[PDB]
Amino acid sequence: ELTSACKKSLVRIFKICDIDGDNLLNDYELNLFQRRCFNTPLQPQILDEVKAVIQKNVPDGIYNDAVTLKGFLFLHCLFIQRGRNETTWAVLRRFGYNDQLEMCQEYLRPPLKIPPGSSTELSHRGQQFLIAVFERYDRDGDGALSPEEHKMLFSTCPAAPWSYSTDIRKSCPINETTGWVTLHGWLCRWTLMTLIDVVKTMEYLAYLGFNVHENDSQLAAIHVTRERRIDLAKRQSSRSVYKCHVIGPKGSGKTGMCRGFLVEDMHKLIGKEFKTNVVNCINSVQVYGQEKHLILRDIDVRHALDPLQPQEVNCDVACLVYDSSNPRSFEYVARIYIKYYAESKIPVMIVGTKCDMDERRQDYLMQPSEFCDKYKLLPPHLFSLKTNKKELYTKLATMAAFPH
Ligand SMILES: Nc1nc2c(ncn2[C@@H]2O[C@H](COP(=O)(O)OP(=O)(O)O)[C@@H](O)[C@H]2O)c(=O)[nH]1
Ligand SMILES: N[C@@H](CCO)C(=O)O
Ligand SMILES: [Mg+2]
Ligand SMILES: [Mg+2]
Ligand code: NA
Repeated sequence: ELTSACKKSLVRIFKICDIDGDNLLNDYELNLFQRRCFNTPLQPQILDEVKAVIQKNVPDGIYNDAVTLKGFLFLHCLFIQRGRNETTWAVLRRFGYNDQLEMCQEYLRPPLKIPPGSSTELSHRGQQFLIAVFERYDRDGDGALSPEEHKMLFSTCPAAPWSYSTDIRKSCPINETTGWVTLHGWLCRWTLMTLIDVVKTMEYLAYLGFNVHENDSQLAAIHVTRERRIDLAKRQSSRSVYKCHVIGPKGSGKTGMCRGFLVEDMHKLIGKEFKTNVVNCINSVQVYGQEKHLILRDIDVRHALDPLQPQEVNCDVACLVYDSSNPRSFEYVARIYIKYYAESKIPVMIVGTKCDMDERRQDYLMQPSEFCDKYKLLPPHLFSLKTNKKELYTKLATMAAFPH
């Protein structure tokens, strides 16, 4: 008595409207999403009639003066078999369904003219939404999303935007004990996606129901930033998300360097092997007060003469890495710099890893010390995972946020 494709569309709407995450449609949200769908307040008497019909026709359809899912599914079923499908359709089309009961294309991905070089970030409304969503599906209240709670959150989506086991836990700040995604790591992962894939982050906000909750296009969730000259506008379009590429020889200890951004104690990453290749790592640092998100993409270099794609070169700040305890290491950094970054406008910081080990001579012509002196570069930064200091990451973010 109710089509299967309609049940799937009604089971999503219920979850989106379940703002308390108690599997019930309480009095408040029902009246709220009545204005969202019909731009009129829900009359107090009609709600009683609804809750009277549901309770008498459906077993446990009304729980604690609130509508359950089976009560919600029955009501719209009752609407259709009484010649009132336009009431259900108004709800269905508000949550972005067409006549084929599938998500509308213009509803999922609205047109966004994004200038070349301009970055895309989460607006305040976008962050406020994603925080609210995090709270709803964090049932245990540990301030983290378990793999169970994560799947339940993206049960209203055709699929998760990322894996849980091989992505969000291995690329974002997680809880040390439970090993689960905290609110911070949750916001970090969305920040990453928003920057590198806008049409995807908006697509998923629609499934989650940002367009219904915020009562606006998901364009209101997206903030387009751009580094400009001195402007006297009222809207501060200052960036807050910077992408940092980490280049250098293989085994120079930069893969573990990126992963150390996420953990408090980086010392455990020494003997640990990385059985899952992660492209980008993201975390938040403080740069002169303002919160700043930095992305660390590690790019290994096999052969010295092997070319680098412009997608690998172009970034906000290049972190050239050499193994300080290796004589044959620095040679790669020299080549990469002179070829791609010497005549560039991208800030670049040379980092010598494994400074806990004995700093050796370099079999190159120039040593890292005077190599920077020749090209007016800041002196090489000695990095170690045993030191456990986040000073390097904050400088990387600082170099991206400021000249030169
Ligand atoms: N002593 C020391 N060894 C390190 C450090 N970082 C990485 N390593 C070593 O580097 C090896 C892993 O290399 P990896 O980071 O995967 O190479 P990469 O992907 O080119 O950066 C491990 O066996 C560690 O012993 C460090 O800060 N200190
Ligand atoms: N569809 C609900 C309101 C929105 O959840 C009703 O009319 O009962
Ligand atoms: Mg939890
Ligand atoms: Mg590597
Ligand atoms: Na609710």
